[PDB]
Amino acid sequence: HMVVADTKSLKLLALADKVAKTDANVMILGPSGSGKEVMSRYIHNASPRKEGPFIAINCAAIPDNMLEATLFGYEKGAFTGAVQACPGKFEQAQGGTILLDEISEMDLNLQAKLLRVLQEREVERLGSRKSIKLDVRVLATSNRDLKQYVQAGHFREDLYYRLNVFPLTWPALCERKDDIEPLANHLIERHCKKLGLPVPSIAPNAITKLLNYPWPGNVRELDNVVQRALILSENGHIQSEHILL
Amino acid sequence: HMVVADTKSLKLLALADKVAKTDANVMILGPSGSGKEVMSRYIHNASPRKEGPFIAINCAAIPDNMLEATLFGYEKGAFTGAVQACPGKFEQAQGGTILLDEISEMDLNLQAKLLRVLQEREVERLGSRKSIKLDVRVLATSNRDLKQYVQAGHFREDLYYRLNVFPLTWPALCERKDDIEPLANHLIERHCKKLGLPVPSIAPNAITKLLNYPWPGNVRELDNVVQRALILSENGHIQSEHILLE
Amino acid sequence: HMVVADTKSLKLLALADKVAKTDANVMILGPSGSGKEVMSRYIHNASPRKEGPFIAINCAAIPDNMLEATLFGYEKGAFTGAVQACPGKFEQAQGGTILLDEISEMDLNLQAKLLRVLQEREVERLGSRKSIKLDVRVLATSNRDLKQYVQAGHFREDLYYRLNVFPLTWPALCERKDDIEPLANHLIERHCKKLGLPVPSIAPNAITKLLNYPWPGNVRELDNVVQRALILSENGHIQSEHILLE
Amino acid sequence: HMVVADTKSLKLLALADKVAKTDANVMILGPSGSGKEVMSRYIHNASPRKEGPFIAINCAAIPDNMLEATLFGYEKGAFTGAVQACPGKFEQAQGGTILLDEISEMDLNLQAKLLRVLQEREVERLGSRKSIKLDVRVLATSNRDLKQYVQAGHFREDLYYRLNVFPLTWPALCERKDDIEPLANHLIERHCKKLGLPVPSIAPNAITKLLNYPWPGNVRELDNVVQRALILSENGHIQSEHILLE
Amino acid sequence: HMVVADTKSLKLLALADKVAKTDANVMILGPSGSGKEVMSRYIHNASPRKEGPFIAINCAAIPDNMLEATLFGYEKGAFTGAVQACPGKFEQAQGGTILLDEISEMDLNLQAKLLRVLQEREVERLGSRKSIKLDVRVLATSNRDLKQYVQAGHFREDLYYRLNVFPLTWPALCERKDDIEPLANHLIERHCKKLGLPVPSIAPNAITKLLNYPWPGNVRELDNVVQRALILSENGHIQSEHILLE
Amino acid sequence: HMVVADTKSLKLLALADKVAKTDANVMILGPSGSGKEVMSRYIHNASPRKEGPFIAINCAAIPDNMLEATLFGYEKGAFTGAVQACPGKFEQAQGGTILLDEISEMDLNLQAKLLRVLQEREVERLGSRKSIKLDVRVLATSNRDLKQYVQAGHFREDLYYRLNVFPLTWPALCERKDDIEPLANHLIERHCKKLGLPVPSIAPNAITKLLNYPWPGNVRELDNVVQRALILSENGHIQSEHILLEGV
Amino acid sequence: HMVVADTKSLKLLALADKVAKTDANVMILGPSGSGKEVMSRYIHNASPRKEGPFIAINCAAIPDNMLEATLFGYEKGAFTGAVQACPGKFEQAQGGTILLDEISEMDLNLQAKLLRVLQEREVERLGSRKSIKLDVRVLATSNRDLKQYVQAGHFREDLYYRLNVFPLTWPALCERKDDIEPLANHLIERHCKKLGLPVPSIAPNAITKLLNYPWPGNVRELDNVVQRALILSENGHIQSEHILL
Ligand SMILES: Nc1ncnc2c1ncn2[C@@H]1O[C@H](COP(=O)(O)OP(=O)(O)NP(=O)(O)O)[C@@H](O)[C@H]1O
Ligand SMILES: Nc1ncnc2c1ncn2[C@@H]1O[C@H](COP(=O)(O)OP(=O)(O)NP(=O)(O)O)[C@@H](O)[C@H]1O
Ligand SMILES: Nc1ncnc2c1ncn2[C@@H]1O[C@H](COP(=O)(O)OP(=O)(O)NP(=O)(O)O)[C@@H](O)[C@H]1O
Ligand SMILES: Nc1ncnc2c1ncn2[C@@H]1O[C@H](COP(=O)(O)OP(=O)(O)NP(=O)(O)O)[C@@H](O)[C@H]1O
Ligand SMILES: Nc1ncnc2c1ncn2[C@@H]1O[C@H](COP(=O)(O)OP(=O)(O)NP(=O)(O)O)[C@@H](O)[C@H]1O
Ligand SMILES: Nc1ncnc2c1ncn2[C@@H]1O[C@H](COP(=O)(O)OP(=O)(O)NP(=O)(O)O)[C@@H](O)[C@H]1O
Ligand SMILES: Nc1ncnc2c1ncn2[C@@H]1O[C@H](COP(=O)(O)OP(=O)(O)NP(=O)(O)O)[C@@H](O)[C@H]1O
Ligand SMILES: [Mg+2]
Ligand SMILES: [Mg+2]
Ligand SMILES: [Mg+2]
Ligand SMILES: [Mg+2]
Ligand SMILES: [Mg+2]
Ligand SMILES: [Mg+2]
Ligand SMILES: [Mg+2]
Repeated sequence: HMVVADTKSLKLLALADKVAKTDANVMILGPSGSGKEVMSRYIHNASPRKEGPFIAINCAAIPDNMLEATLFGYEKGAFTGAVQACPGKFEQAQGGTILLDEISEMDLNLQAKLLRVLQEREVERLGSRKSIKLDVRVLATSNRDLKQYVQAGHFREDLYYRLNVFPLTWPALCERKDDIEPLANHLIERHCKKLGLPVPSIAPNAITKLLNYPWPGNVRELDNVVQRALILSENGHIQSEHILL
Repeated sequence: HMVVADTKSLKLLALADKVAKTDANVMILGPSGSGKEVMSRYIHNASPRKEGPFIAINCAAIPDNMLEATLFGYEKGAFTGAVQACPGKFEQAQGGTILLDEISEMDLNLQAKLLRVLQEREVERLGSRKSIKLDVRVLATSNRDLKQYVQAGHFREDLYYRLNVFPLTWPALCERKDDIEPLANHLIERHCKKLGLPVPSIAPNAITKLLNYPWPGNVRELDNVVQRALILSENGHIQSEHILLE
Repeated sequence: HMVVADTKSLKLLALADKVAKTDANVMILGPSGSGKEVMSRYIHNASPRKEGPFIAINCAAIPDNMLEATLFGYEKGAFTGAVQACPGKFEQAQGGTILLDEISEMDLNLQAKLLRVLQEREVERLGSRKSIKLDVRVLATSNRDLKQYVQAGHFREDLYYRLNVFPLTWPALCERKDDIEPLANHLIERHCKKLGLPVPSIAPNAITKLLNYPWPGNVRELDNVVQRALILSENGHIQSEHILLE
Repeated sequence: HMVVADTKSLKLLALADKVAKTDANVMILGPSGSGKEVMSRYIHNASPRKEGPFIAINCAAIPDNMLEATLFGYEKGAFTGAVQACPGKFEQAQGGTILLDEISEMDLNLQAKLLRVLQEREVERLGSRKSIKLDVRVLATSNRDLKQYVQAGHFREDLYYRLNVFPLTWPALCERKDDIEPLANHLIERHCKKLGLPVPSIAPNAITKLLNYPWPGNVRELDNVVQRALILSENGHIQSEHILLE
Repeated sequence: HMVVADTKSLKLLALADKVAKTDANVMILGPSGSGKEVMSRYIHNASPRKEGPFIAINCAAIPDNMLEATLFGYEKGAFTGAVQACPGKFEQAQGGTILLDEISEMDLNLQAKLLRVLQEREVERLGSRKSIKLDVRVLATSNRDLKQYVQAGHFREDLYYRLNVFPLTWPALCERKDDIEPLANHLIERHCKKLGLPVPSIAPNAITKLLNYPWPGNVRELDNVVQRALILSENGHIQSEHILLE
Repeated sequence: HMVVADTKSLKLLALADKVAKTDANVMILGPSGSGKEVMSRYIHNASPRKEGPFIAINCAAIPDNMLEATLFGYEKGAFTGAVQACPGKFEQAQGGTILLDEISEMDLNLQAKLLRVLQEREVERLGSRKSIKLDVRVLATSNRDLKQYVQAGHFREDLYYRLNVFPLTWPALCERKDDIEPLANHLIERHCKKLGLPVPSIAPNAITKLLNYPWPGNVRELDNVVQRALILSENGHIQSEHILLEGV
Repeated sequence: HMVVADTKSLKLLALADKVAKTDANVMILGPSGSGKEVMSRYIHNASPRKEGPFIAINCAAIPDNMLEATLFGYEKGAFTGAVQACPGKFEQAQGGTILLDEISEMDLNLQAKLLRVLQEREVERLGSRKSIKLDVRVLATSNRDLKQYVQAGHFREDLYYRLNVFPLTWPALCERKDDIEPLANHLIERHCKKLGLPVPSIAPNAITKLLNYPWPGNVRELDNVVQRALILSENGHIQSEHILL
């Protein structure tokens, strides 16, 4: 469930609803913790593939450099430690959507293979010469500017244009201030639902405190402040702290 | 299919037509996304070999450092990782055309080997002294200035001459604006036909917006702009953006 | 047992009691030797998991680069050296508390692995695809500015926010001086009980000497001074030394 | 066959004919595309050894660092990868001529080996102790200044003298312009004969265009311009291009 | 046997007597050859562990890496070369004292391991998951300055405080000139007993020569001078030479 | 055999005759192509060991750094590629003379082993433990100043004194012009006899041309010029080429 | 046989005589070609161990950096290439004297191993746990200022003192020019005896040449001149070449 109240955010929402009906690649941009991931999940559920699989892979969080292995999958003995066969992420997303979180940090080599997959609608596992027809909708996410990455030599131009037909950008939280109260309430309800507890309320004062803070860490940071506030138990007074904790 | 409308592109088309009749090596130049690939396909379809195989190998996209192994093919156990025999690209192009896409990414080592293939009209697979006679027409493309690439010592001179007997160059898309509107109509058409959507038209004011943009990314960028316009939806108007998305 | 006497430490204590009640990640900050480890054990014992296991891992003291192996455990064969299967730390801390001591020293590869565990509440050993459900409360300590570490690119930002919902910070000893005497007495006592020696007191002049020193090393340095003083012998007078009375 | 018309070339030719009659080492110099290769072939055919084998090895074109292996041959086992025995090029050249194309690319190690072969008129394969008696006339070419190479420490002086008893140098094409018209016709003829067609002719206007170009690529570049002209089609006219068009 | 005569040394000996009876870690400092080792042996004999083993391991004289191996011990096949099982130094020191000579030279890695042993009073061999309970008194010497080493990033702070509860420091020999005559006689004596010679005396004038020299190499240098004097020969008489001739 | 005509070379020759009679190590010095090699053979043939083997080894010409292995010999196993046993150059020179040509090129390590052999008069092959007794006279040449090379730390001092009891130095060819014409005729005759041709003479103006050149490559370069001359052809006139210039 | 004439050298000789009688470590210093190894043998023969073994090892002349292995000895398979057992130089010195020639070029690791052997009077071979009791008198030479190497960090201070209780230093040949005529004569005799030939005399003329030369390489250089002079056959007469000609 995605909270949208600010008029810039409704604009975003209506853009997203448009692409979500289609099978175009969606590039979801925005600063840290600004909600790129809930947007990607929103588009899947808004899309005609809603009932199909939703597979995510964070290319910025895959240790041991198993990014290529995770993506394409592999056969037993495709490399050191390949002790078994293993389907790629694309295989799991058949008939649904795949989310490439942070394609920016994918290496050039891997970008090449990914491009071919996008061009061919096919994929082979590492160690395999057998092709697999894909019916997969593609979403991607980036924290960097891909254009600048292309200009800087770290990203392929052709891969760029393919992934960026329809880019969606979250404004930073301080640019869409009307989202703050609705978001704050949501995060409170969220957390309290988890713990069987009834949701408390937030003092006007506390709300004001939340409104006049620029939120460098955006909605992630807000969520942090909200959870903190609940520990200083259930309400919302000046139980909000940002930078004097 | 290749659209041509601008009289610059017609002169180019005319040149391609001349050389396509022959068996000469064709080098196809031009900026990124200007149509080097679709040109090379036109030359094949125009040539006496149109019914033969068209094999493309993109040196600028061959991952895992496999350019050599892909080009020449390999026998089983020719290197660590070669679990099977695999014919090279020239073998596949037997009786038709091979396309060496972005040959400037080829290192001096492989350049030497290619030169020998072009000289002897023969190739051997890695791990084999079996000499395979070829009848393969050669096309190539480059995003780089091959001439200066030779002077910088990254490309062999003798190869450069074998490859540049008949160079064809695409103008950047903004140097040939009469191509823009028929290209947009073409891109829209093929996108819609692929998706199975009825194909709409572009409003005149939308056409104007497209003509007064320089297209840094050329036809590729135009394709991108046009697919974006379609999503914004069917019958383009001011659903064109390039720098002001917002 | 944790000695608290200065009003700063009392405010800190009351905050600890607040989070202990909950299952929230607690981050413990403060200079070297200021009590971060004992505060961790305090929170576990104040928590409803106090009857459960307390498991500690000093990420800054795991030699032979076994920090990953120690945390997650490993099947036999997982790496050259792994002669046996071995349970990870999260495993041992099932139903209780794990303490991540000096978590800032954990590299970015490991940090990502950890994030996964916090996000999923599941862990697999090195060399295994077997996911193990965790019911484990997390505490972490750092004597580095984790906010700065994120800015230096040495620390994942998302990991940071997950670990810093409720940061608790020990002031340096020199800015909670009402802690100094009770601590000195505490350290003396526990050292003497341990050694089976009678425990002596401290003379007022020695107390004044302790209060007027800045404790660069904090409570650890105080413990040092006390133990040295006891060697010089029983019933401390100015038998205190720091720099330079030696 | 070799086209000679300029008096500089004719002077070359007379010199070439003088050495051809002998068994002297011959060093063939001059810029790129100026005919060093076709001169070496001429000398061999003018020599008493013309019925004998003619063996070229281009040291600047042997991929994979197989230069040592190619020249001396090898036995199975000799080096990792050598799956079989292989005769060297000197062996093949028995009773005739060998052409060491671009000797300046040989490393000092190989140079020491070449020197011993020249001194002793025998050779061993890599991996073998059997010396094979040689009766082979040596020709060589360089694109680089070898006397300079010696002074820069990159070429052995003793080898330099053995190989340079009689150096022959091609003038650049621009400084023997009487060659250009006959070469161009020879090249048109060459291309046409290879394709069954009759030779076209060159309009006086086209000749003049050819004559007032400096040919930085020498005869190789001229060949290029000739073939391009033939694709542009069969009666040289304004079908000649150099650096403004194609 | 340790000779003490200067009031500074006597102060030092009294402090030594105070720590000897305790189990406290002792750190012994001082310039080179100033008697750090003999103080170690003195503290042991003065301790209630006197009849216990006295084990030394100088980390500044251990050939190869090893050190970790010789300190902790190893099982067979614990690393390339470990051909037999070997007891560690700590193991050997059971019930007595271990002397970690020049601890400054341990790398951070091994420091962490050492730190674990001190905290836990347990050691494992390289290769074993089996920990051995220790009852070992610890001594250390260093040539470097440890606090500066800690500030340099080369020595762990926690290990430092643990090892440095009671640092004992030898003044340079020139700062305690009353030790010189009895040391001179003691060294002669011990040298002559060992060689089975009568022990000579030192003439008053030779004593003056010894007192008015700075002793850059302290007692070691003195031993050197005194052995030299004896070669020059018996009852010493301005048979004393220092650095600067004969 | 050796051509000597100039006053300086006759004196050098006389010095050679004195050592040749002895067993002393001889160091032969001089610029590139000035005849150090032919001087070696001269000393061997003038020595009482003339009937014995003359084994040479050019340390500046042995490919694949198999210098040490070639010197001392090796047993099957000593290193990889040592699929057989092989006698040393010292072993082959038993009863005769060994020539260490371009000895300035041995790495310091090889110098050490070389010193031991000269010290003890014994040699062991690589991978062996048996010392082989030696009766071998030693000759050495260098392009470098070994004195200089010692001060640069590239050449052992003790080895230097052992090899330089009696150094003989060829002056450059331009410093001994009376050698030029006898050499040129000797080089022609040698070349023509080998190829089975009549041997031509050199016209006086060709001699003159040859004398007024500084010969930076010395006798090697002379040999070169003279072989070029015979190709341009018979009875040498000014078919003499030197630099650029560039005739026929 | 040593041959000493200059009064500087007779002082040297008297000091030598004094250490020889003892078992003290002797450090022999002096410029290259001074006679350090001549003196080391003189010390052995003057000592009570004169009937025992005299084992020399040149640390600056051990190829294939086999110095450690040569010193301590080794068992089969102690290190690749060690196809057999081999006693150290200390072992074969048992009951006599070892000479460590050029001990400055021993590395720090080996120095530590050397210190241990001198402290414990024991050695064990490479690849062996068994320690061999030693009764070996130690001599050593150095071309370098060891004190300075200690200051430069290349030589252990503790080893330096153990080895330098009694340094003997040769003056350069030019500082003790009375040695020059007797040494020259001794060397002519030497060389003539090895060849089985009558020894000739040197013209005073020639001797004067010998005394007015600074002998940069000392007695070894003088040797070269004398041998050279004799090739310019037998009767030194200004068959003397140095750096005049
Ligand atoms: N519009 C929204 N409605 C509801 N929850 C939201 C919204 N935006 C953000 N959140 C929540 O706030 C946090 C934002 O994190 P996230 O969706 O991961 O943003 P992000 O841009 O992907 N961060 P990252 O990729 O690490 O730079 C998550 O806990 C979301 O559940
Ligand atoms: N004249 C044309 N007619 C039709 N489609 C065209 C034309 N020119 C370019 N395109 C399309 O534009 C896109 C760009 O790819 P391509 O045309 O082959 O350019 P390119 O020069 O090879 N790009 P690159 O090699 O990556 O620098 C493709 O989708 C082509 O189909
Ligand atoms: N409030 C306290 N009550 C009792 N003991 C304390 C207290 N504070 C510190 N100590 C003791 O003094 C020493 C301080 O150590 P510790 O708790 O490890 O601090 P730390 O912050 O974790 N040091 P570090 O190693 O830099 O991470 C230990 O012996 C503690 O047991
Ligand atoms: N005199 C000539 N007569 C006929 N063809 C010639 C002549 N000179 C050059 N050519 C042709 O020009 C081209 C280049 O000649 P080539 O013998 O390769 O010169 P090159 O100096 O060896 N080139 P390179 O080795 O790369 O520096 C070939 O096609 C030759 O056939
Ligand atoms: N007080 C003392 N009484 C008797 N002998 C002493 C005394 N001090 C030093 N020595 C002797 O002097 C020498 C050097 O002493 P030592 O204990 O080795 O000093 P050190 O400081 O530990 N050397 P180092 O660690 O290398 O700087 C040894 O021979 C000792 O036995
Ligand atoms: N005096 C001479 N008599 C006869 N032939 C000579 C004479 N001097 C030189 N030569 C010949 O001219 C050439 C000179 O070469 P060489 O004798 O090898 O001199 P080198 O000093 O050893 N050259 P290098 O080792 O390269 O510095 C050889 O071909 C010799 O045979
Ligand atoms: N006093 C001497 N009496 C007799 N022979 C001497 C004397 N001094 C030197 N020699 C001889 O002259 C040479 C000097 O060499 P040596 O005795 O090895 O001195 P060295 O200082 O050890 N040279 P090195 O080890 O290479 O630095 C040898 O040939 C000695 O035999
Ligand atoms: Mg993300
Ligand atoms: Mg391309
Ligand atoms: Mg800690
Ligand atoms: Mg060539
Ligand atoms: Mg010590
Ligand atoms: Mg030579
Ligand atoms: Mg020596």
